[PDB]
Amino acid sequence: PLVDNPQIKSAELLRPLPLYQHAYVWPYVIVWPVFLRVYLTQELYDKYIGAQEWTFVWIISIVTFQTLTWLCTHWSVNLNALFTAKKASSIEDAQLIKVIPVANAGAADICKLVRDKTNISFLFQKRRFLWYPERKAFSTLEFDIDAEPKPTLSKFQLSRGIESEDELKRLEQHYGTNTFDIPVPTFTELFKEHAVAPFFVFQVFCVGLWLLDEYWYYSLFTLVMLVVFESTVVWQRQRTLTEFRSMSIKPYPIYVYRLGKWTEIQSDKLLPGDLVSVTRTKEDSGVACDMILVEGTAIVNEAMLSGESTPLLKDSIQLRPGDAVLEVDGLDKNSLLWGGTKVLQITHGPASGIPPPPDNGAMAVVTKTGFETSQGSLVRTMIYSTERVSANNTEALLFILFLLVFALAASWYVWDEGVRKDRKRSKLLLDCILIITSVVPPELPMELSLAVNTSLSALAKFAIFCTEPFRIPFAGRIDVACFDKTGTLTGEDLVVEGIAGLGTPKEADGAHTRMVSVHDAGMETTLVLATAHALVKLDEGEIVGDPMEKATLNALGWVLGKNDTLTSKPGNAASSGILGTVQIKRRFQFSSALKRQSSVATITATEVKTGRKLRGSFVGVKGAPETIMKMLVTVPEHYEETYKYFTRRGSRVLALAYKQLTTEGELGANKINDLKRESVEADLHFAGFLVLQCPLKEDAKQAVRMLNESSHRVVMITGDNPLTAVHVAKEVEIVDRDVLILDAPSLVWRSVDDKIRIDVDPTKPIDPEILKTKDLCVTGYALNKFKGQVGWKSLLRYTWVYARVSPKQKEDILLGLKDMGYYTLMAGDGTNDVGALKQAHVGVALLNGTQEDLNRIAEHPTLKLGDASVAAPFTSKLRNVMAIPNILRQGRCTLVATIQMYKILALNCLISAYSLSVLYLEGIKFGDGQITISGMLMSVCFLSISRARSVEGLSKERPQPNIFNFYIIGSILGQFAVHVATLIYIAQLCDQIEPRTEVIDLEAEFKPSLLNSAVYLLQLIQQISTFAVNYQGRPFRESLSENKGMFYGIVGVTAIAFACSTEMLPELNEAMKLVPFNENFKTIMTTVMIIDFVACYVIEWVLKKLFSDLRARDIAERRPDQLERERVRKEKEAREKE
Ligand code: ALF
Ligand SMILES: [Mg+2]
Repeated sequence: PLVDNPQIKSAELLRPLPLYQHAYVWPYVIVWPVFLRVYLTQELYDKYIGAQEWTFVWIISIVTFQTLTWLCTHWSVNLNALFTAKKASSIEDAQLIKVIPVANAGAADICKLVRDKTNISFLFQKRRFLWYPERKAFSTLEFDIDAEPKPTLSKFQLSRGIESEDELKRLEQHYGTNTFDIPVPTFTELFKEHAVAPFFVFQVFCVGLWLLDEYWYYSLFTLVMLVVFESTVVWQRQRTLTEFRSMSIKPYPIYVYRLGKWTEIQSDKLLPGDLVSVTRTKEDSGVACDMILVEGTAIVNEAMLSGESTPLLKDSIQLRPGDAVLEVDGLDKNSLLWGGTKVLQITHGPASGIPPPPDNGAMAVVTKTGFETSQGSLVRTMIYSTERVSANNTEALLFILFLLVFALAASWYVWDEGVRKDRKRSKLLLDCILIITSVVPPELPMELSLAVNTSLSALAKFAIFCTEPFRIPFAGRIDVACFDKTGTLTGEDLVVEGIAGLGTPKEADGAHTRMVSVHDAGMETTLVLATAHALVKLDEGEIVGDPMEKATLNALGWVLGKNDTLTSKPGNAASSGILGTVQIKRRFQFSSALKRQSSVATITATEVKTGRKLRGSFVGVKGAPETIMKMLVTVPEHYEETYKYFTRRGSRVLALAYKQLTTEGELGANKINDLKRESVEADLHFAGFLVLQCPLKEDAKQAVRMLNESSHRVVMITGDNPLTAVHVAKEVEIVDRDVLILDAPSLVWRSVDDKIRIDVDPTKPIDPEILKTKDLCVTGYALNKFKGQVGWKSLLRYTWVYARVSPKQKEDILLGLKDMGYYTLMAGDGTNDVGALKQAHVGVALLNGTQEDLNRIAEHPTLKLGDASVAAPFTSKLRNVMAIPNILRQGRCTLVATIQMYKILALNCLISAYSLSVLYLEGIKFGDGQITISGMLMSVCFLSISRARSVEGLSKERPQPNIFNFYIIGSILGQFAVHVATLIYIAQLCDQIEPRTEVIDLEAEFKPSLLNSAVYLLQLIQQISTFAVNYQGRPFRESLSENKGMFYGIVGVTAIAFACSTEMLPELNEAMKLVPFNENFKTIMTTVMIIDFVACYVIEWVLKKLFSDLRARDIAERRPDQLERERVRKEKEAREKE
């Protein structure tokens, strides 16, 4: 292909033509002189231009054709290439490129090439593509890291930055300036871009058509309404663009080594290959671009990229043997500072001989700049290359045709009846066109985006921010909700229960129930509690890190030190035992694949009670018990039973182990740095078990109960031990019945109390009674072993809890669940779930943050998107899990609102059309003032109706997602039939009361008549009835009578119409040009209107009670026992309210 990228479908090379060769110039300047010559001759006047008003018809038709031909260039892109572009033979003569992306992933566009100095490039979706003469294609930009041969570390270690000004200019020309290009446009630009949309042009054409019939006030009113609607849409788009623009980072001065000297340079002028001095970041800022730490040590907080506030330690590369060892990203993941992440602390703990920077910061080398960073790429995909709210426009554009069928039938009948009695052809054609064009509603494909924006504002009220608005309707039909255990359903403040297994009471199974406090513990246990930790101390005096480490340090009672050392040498009664000091030399970072911490330290520990002096090098390891057994030199005889007994209750336990390398003296940096992961983790002894209690969040039970009671199903995925996950699920009430674990001892079912054990084969199908009678909890090992067998599908339907799941297997499970057609929701916070939030339909990043911090800000609650993250589409700044149902409520509102709007709009249009038809069979037309008053009243009613609130809780019913179904179509057809029958009966009765004169003259300046007033009153009452009868707000919103804001407007307009019909105010009828009535006509009209309203309400209520409830899926179907328990508890809650 012409370009090499998976997000562009096809592209070709074009060249512009001059103005006279355009498709909207030459054929028309051929056609027009011919028509002029035909008009100017008298013998060739037989083509039916004899009447003076057919010249207007032909002129308007030809001008409309020219306008359509011109607008076809702006409506589409392929037609633009066909109308004003010509294909180019080779790249040497090309001047424009037409680029079409992969479908539903952006918008196709034309772009201009630039040729610089040889270099051919072009910008598409704010991304720069460059031509490669060897591959004969365009591609994305290239950097030093992404080269096919992996560069040696000596490229970065011995780098001295850019030493040539010409090289600096060349690098500036090749890449771009380090900034985010999100330029908000002015009001005129958006108005000009929104004035060539097809529906705005259609509305202007309809305005002109109405103006052609001397309807001045109505045309002015609808023009004003269209203008203010476009203005508010443009304002909303501008506000959204400003909110998106507020994500970028303000420039700040930095120190840069250029031309052999240190210079203070702004942040936006950074280039690849530069050598910068990174230091402590300021408030509301971050790192300028992607960096690699050549020398130094950093403590950073990658909040935006992951959503976790736990600090990480980034080390340099000055120690690696970079003379010949190539660069890899698997091993050097700890030496890359990603852009957009705040830096907490800088510490120093050169080969090139460069003098140190004056600010005493660390040294770094820039890798990528601009939009090409990971955060930049995410932002670019977020803003430009993303889905839209509707993105298909298929059901609405068929609904318009469905209405137009009835419109065409009515117009054809009107035309035939008018041509039977020999009316004037021009006026009859204009009336038929006016009937045809009065049916199409211009905002029917819309009104899903506006509801989405309103729901977005309502959600942002609750401190919940959304980045992709097209996922809001997806929240209206979610069938499966996935959750995480650690960090989401568990609190951040842990309590240290104690230490066991250091040495006694014994149960029947052999488990040891000995409970030993933290204060009285062993020498090695206390020492490994002190050393084996990843927590750090800030220079200001604050303590940050993993909360478990904070809890165990508070329980230990030791006091930190400035040079990353721990000591308790001064006499403290809290410790009462081991005292001395320890200095950590090397720290090994936790990863999801190893589940272990290993730390090396220089120790000097003394025990006052018994002596046993300890000095020298030492290594301590903590983590999962199974890995400790994998690296234990002496397996205890009471390990597994005690571990299982202590983890049965839900307490979280961690295995602690120790080893001594040298009995005296320090190890030595030469082999301290030469030590590997496999060499240091061998022949380890056993220290003990640190057992703790994890507290549930106080909103977990309520949120899970609300999600389960509605039309949803909740499953839990975690990377913890199986027994703890099962206990947490049982406390949360995800599972009710007895559960069975499925694990290796190969591929055996076990029980929680280990009373039954079942052997099964991976190939044979699962026993159905196991699926039916009992719940399932499938671990990650057997999930890996079930990759392709026949039991893979069923295991994805009947289980609810997963344990020991790798980050890739989470996205595999989510993809498998999405394969069946179920809509999924995922909530998570850590980096273990970042690979699965994007794969799910809707993802929430539960940023655990204090609400006191949110209230503490004062600038000098709605906030902005700067403090949010880009890990997940939805981000909340509050620790409450109850934020999860709120989203699942808000979308549930939006669809509902959209549904009601559709119905109302369709019915309104239909009624109006047929009303005109009844007027147009008699030769009389509606008045200007009457139609203006009707339009104003309808606009006031719409504005009063459009405001509403939401119900505090979820409901067992679900909204209809699409348009074409039994409910909407049946209700529309029934109400339209009732309205048409009432109108026909009223017209026949009025013809019976007063005979028709049958004198057809078009010189009627609106002489008042009985039929006109009768049809006007009937259509006004019918419009008010269809406004006040389709208020979809019983289960999901508030009722009509419970909110006075629209109720007062409804009753006021109804009272005005009834006062007009009752002839209680004779002046008001003369103010609208109405003929006075008599008693029997008034009574029969009132009864007809009442019957119409009653029948419409009855039909709508019956159809809503019948077909509105969307049935729950088979996965979310609940057993009668759960329903009975729910009913009992609901009646208990009803009784205990007072
Ligand atoms: F903290 Al987890 F799966 F255990 F995200
Ligand atoms: Mg987590």
